[PDB]
Amino acid sequence: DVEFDALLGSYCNTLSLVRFLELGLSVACVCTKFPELAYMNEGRVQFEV
Amino acid sequence: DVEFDALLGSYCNTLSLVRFLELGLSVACVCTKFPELAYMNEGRVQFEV
Repeated sequence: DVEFDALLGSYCNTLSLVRFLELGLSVACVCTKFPELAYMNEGRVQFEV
Repeated sequence: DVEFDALLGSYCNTLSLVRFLELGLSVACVCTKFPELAYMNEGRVQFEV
């Protein structure tokens, strides 16, 4: 008697990487970066009308 | 310890300027200018039909 078992095939994914600046939605953002933020208390913006 | 606050940006408007003679309504007038209006008692126009 000759018997055995087998693997047949094996399958991974490939994850999908998303850059945010690719999205259409990135229009709404104005993205600037502080390297140092956590030192900062309240921030401000001034508007004249 | 180090902390701070910050101004981020300052935003004005720009006042729109409107010439009246730009308007489609300017058709209705006939705009002439008296340097001295205040010396005029009743003024007149004459129509013959």
